[PDB]
Amino acid sequence: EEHANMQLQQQAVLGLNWMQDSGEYKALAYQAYNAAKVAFDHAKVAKGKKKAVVADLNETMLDNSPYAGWQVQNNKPFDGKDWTRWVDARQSRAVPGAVEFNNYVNSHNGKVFYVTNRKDSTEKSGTIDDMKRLGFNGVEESAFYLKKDKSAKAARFAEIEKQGYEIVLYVGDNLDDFGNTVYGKLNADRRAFVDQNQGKFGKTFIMLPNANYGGWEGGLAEGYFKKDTQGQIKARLDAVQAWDGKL
Amino acid sequence: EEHANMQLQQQAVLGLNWMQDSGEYKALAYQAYNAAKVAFDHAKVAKGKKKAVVADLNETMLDNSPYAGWQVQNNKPFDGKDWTRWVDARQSRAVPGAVEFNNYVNSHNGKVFYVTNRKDSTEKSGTIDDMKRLGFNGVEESAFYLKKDKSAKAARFAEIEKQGYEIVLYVGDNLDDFGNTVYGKLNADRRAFVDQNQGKFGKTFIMLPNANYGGWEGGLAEGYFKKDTQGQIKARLDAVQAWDGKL
Ligand SMILES: Nc1ncnc2c1ncn2[C@@H]1O[C@H](CO)[C@@H](OP(=O)(O)O)[C@H]1O
Ligand SMILES: Nc1ncnc2c1ncn2[C@@H]1O[C@H](CO)[C@@H](OP(=O)(O)O)[C@H]1O
Ligand SMILES: [Mg+2]
Ligand SMILES: [Mg+2]
Repeated sequence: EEHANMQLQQQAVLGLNWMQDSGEYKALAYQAYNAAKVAFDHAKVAKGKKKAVVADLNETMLDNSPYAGWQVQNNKPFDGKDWTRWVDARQSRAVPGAVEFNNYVNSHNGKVFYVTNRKDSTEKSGTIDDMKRLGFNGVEESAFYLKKDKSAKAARFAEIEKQGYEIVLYVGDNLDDFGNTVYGKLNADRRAFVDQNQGKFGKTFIMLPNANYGGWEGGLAEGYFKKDTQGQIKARLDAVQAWDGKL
Repeated sequence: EEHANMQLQQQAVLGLNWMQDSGEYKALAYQAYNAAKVAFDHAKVAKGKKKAVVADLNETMLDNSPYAGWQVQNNKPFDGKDWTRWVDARQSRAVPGAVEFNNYVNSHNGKVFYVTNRKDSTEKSGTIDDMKRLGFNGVEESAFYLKKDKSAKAARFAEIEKQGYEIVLYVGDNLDDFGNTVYGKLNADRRAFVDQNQGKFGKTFIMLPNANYGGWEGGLAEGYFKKDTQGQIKARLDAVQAWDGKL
């Protein structure tokens, strides 16, 4: 149904306005990257280890909001085939503060590795071209751990550690950018993970804001991503906590 | 039109799900307050001055998401008269990390002052009752600078400084919580203010995320808050930046 597709995407409009237009979103990005620099500078690693920073790309270092905008304007729910075309369009922007932090790490005895679920086989060329144009240093192919078979990221973090690096901090907009412990889990377990790690945020886990999509969307209901459009609309509306209007 | 009221509030649903349900939102709250503690501990003030922290309430220290949820469920655009009833309902929650940071400041040679546009005359009693119940220390009436005549906050910051305090940091979800320089201005000027203060975020300006409302909403278009419901919907949709779908 086209009506359902329209309602689903209309539900993203206000958060998209916030991410695209507000100074507040920019301030949060700068806040995150300012905190990240402090954590990096403070970090000490084991003897023999090299300092690594792990960074997610989409909505962490790369700004894909125009794809979301296209979804809104065309009543288009997410489709990986449309996403691939977006990547190939080479119109990605940079999240504020990301290039500076990236380049600072790489010039101060660290290395940023990009652990990202952009696809290695079909989305790598556009990703690298955009990042070069955007001013990121260190974007040789060896810095990238793009998605091959698995969306969960922990195995790639381990690959990095096997190369002689100690990861001093992680940057992301999705809790699954910090490990696998709540990958595919509902929001109750994900909030619990955050509580169990309260002191790490702004130190070793650096958060960027993303009100448009993510593991929290799937976390709204068991089997959310398997539901049809109407089912997803209902899951979102059912998750809403509302005042009863009484005193 | 009821159809317009419904569309306007439907546009807030996804960002509301994110704020209410996601671990990511909690992580951002903890990140902000972890950073705030570091800044407070580092702060030095002029001889003779007492250390003050200025904090906004709504969506900074107090969580009002159930009011937004009620708006969604009842197709109700914002109305200060409904808001007053919400305050009186005494169902406010605390933003994660806020009580701990508040109480830490107040027990470590500082004072948090609440500079908030909850209304002094009609909304003070519910505000204080909720904050007491939520566990905030230092919520005597003298800590509060609630709205009387003016929504712009700088004059109240000055009142605090005249009492012998030096403000060491500001906490908020709205750029207008940091001063008056972009109060009532459009988002271009507000983003410019953020850029001009890039290094302060996460240090002396502490940001909390709010994808549901704020000065950025009014900032979407000249005279936004004066427009009717259809006009506001059009302003939001017109602000959207969209990929053209081409390569
Ligand atoms: N609406 C959306 N739904 C799922 N993924 C999206 C998305 N918008 C952007 N993405 C990105 O596509 C990859 C696979 O999930 C992820 O890459 P990252 O690991 O973040 O670099 C998404 O964020
Ligand atoms: N949807 C909304 N629109 C305007 N204000 C809202 C709002 N939801 C909550 N508020 C709050 O009402 C006061 C006046 O603007 C502000 O208080 P604070 O200065 O943030 O404590 C709003 O955030
Ligand atoms: Mg991401
Ligand atoms: Mg506020």
